[PDB]
Amino acid sequence: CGLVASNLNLKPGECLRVRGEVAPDAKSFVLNLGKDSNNLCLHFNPRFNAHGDANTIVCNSKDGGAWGTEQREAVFPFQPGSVAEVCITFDQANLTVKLPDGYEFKFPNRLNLEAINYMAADGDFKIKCVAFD
Amino acid sequence: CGLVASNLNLKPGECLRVRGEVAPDAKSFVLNLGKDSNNLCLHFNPRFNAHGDANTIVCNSKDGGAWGTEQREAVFPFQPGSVAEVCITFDQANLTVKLPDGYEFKFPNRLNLEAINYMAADGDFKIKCVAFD
Ligand SMILES: CCCO[C@@H]1O[C@H](CO)[C@@H](O[C@@H]2O[C@H](CO)[C@H](O)[C@H](OCc3cn(Cc4ccccc4)nn3)[C@H]2O)[C@H](O)[C@H]1NC(C)=O
Ligand SMILES: CCCO[C@@H]1O[C@H](CO)[C@@H](O[C@@H]2O[C@H](CO)[C@H](O)[C@H](OCc3cn(Cc4ccccc4)nn3)[C@H]2O)[C@H](O)[C@H]1NC(C)=O
Repeated sequence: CGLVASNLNLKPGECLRVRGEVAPDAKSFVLNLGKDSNNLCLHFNPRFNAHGDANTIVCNSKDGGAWGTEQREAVFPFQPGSVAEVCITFDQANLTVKLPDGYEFKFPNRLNLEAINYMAADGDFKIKCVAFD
Repeated sequence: CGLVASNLNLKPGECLRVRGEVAPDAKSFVLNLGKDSNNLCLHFNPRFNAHGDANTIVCNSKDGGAWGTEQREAVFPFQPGSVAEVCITFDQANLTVKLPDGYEFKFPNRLNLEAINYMAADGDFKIKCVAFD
């Protein structure tokens, strides 16, 4: 279990940047953002080799303990054994996730949060820097 | 009120770097480090004007919920309404706190922590970046 941060008070339009090292033998990692562990406006889960999935980004939400409808993206800008940065913002409609190699996508904001107050990391990603703007 | 982080997994000799904004009207700010909120190897409290102190850094420990004996430092390289970086490392004997303008001091590792897993900020300091070397 990785870095957990609370009281982030990330407001709409503000950018959260996370840089970390993807393990050489990475199978998958997770960043979770929301209010708390039961209330996630974004579960961001790059799977290198996990749950039968290869090089696929899986996203979902969690509302009051309940997983939402999973979505998958079609580009995988991560390499095992490399440094990677992820930049996330939000407004009421969407979270915007910016990734390496120029890639960016939106994930619908399915929760009702005023601010993002909680982050949690897990899996094969060693966090080196977190910045809150 | 400020950022709280857990699972930091900071080990001896590793450097924790915290940058933030000292409020324009700053009276006092706090960085706490330790095992958890009740076991602090460092309560780092620069006081511009607070609790009977002017321009003084007060340091303490907290062991099983009980405050230790305060140590007052001899230097104060902080100003209201500025950016500041604090860098912290530790070993068996001491925490070393590096401050702006080349200042540093040591505070004894009273709890004999071999790992720092918790950090929390409070007061007139807005954390903008946290980095691990
Ligand atoms: C009959 C259809 C079954 O579909 C499958 O159902 C699985 C179980 O629900 C889906 O897997 C889950 O997808 C969720 C997002 O939709 C989460 O990713 C679930 O894992 C949550 C989790 C585990 N961990 C610990 C962890 C994570 C990464 C590395 C190391 C530890 N942290 N969060 C993950 O278990 C999996 O994505 C899903 N696959 C498909 C293609 O739909
Ligand atoms: C009138 C003289 C009595 O002596 C005073 O007794 C106080 C209470 O024990 C001493 O203050 C406490 O010292 C502790 C360390 O030894 C902690 O600094 C106590 O504050 C804990 C705290 C409050 N906060 C919230 C906060 C922090 C900064 C700004 C705004 C909110 N966070 N941590 C702080 O209230 C204060 O250090 C002490 N001063 C002197 C000069 O001896």
